[PDB]
Amino acid sequence: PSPAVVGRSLVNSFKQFVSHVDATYRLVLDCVAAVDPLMRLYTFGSTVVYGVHEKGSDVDFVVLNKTDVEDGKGGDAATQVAKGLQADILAKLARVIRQKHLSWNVEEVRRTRVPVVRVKGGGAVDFDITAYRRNGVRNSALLRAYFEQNPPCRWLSMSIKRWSKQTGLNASVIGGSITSYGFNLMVVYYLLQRNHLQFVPPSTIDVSRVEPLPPHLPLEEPADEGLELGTQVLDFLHFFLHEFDSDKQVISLNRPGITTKEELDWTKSAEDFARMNGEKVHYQWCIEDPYELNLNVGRNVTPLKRDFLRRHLEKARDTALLTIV
Ligand SMILES: Nc1ncnc2c1ncn2[C@@H]1O[C@H](COP(=O)(O)OP(=O)(O)OP(=O)(O)O)[C@@H](O)[C@H]1O
Ligand SMILES: [Mg+2]
Ligand SMILES: [Mg+2]
Repeated sequence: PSPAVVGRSLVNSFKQFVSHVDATYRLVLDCVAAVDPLMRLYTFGSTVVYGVHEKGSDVDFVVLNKTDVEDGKGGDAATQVAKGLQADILAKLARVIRQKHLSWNVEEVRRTRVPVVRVKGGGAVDFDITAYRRNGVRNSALLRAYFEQNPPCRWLSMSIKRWSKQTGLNASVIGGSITSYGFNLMVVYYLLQRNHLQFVPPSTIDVSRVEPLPPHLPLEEPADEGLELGTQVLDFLHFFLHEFDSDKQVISLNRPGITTKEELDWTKSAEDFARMNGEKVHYQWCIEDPYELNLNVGRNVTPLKRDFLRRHLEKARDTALLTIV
């Protein structure tokens, strides 16, 4: 199918979408304050990246102390005491949330690299809360700043996120390998490679200068019937099938141009040595996190999952991202 054909199907799939977070922010701050009236609440993830809250997305929150915010560019400790501190505050908050909302499922999730409290309330009211960490707010502000440069590119990212959840590529599905955040990094990397975006050094993002709850950023339908959308989608798929060399290169926002696996030591010798979360890291599909030290966002992409990804990338061309029936 042509770009126009693809663009039409896609604009056609979001028509229901085009036809809010304040109060949830406040409900959560009611809980945070009950634990500690000096603790701040910051928002991040898709709500922040896009400036729009999608149906079927959660909200990401983090609790910060005043001194965490003032150290606006500090890194996050990856130590066992940092994690102990985060668990301790989150336990307390979790207990307050259950008190104040008897009907919510409040899960203290301990599977993970970062301690998290996952709350499902029923009114499709879904959110993750973490503590004492800037990196989530910084990476979302970074991505936001990129999409603020070229607002219509959010439709490419939004199209790629939905497709990834529908094909089982997205980590939110059983067998999935790459988070939504991972996909965003890929979209922006691609856009940078094609000059649809101007490079932003990750170090220039300062948490002491971000909004706890950033303003909404209007999203308008593609007015060209989606020609540019459809063109961007096919080019994105071509790029990641035929241009990006997954054997030699890293999807990275830390520098403009090419980052190699060799300069990071993201090699077969490193996999033998390299563990994370208590399991193997893979370096088959490499996505450098712009803030965390030595973190491959594609660490779960085994050779099999890398196979699955390529196949779905190939297949997405003919079906316009699963939109042609
Ligand atoms: N693979 C990963 N490695 C490290 N950090 C991650 C990873 N995936 C997500 N995160 C963190 O979680 C935050 C939110 O990520 P998430 O995958 O939920 O993306 P999202 O854009 O909020 O999309 P969704 O609509 O799926 O919620 C990110 O800012 C990032 O800090
Ligand atoms: Mg999210
Ligand atoms: Mg998530």
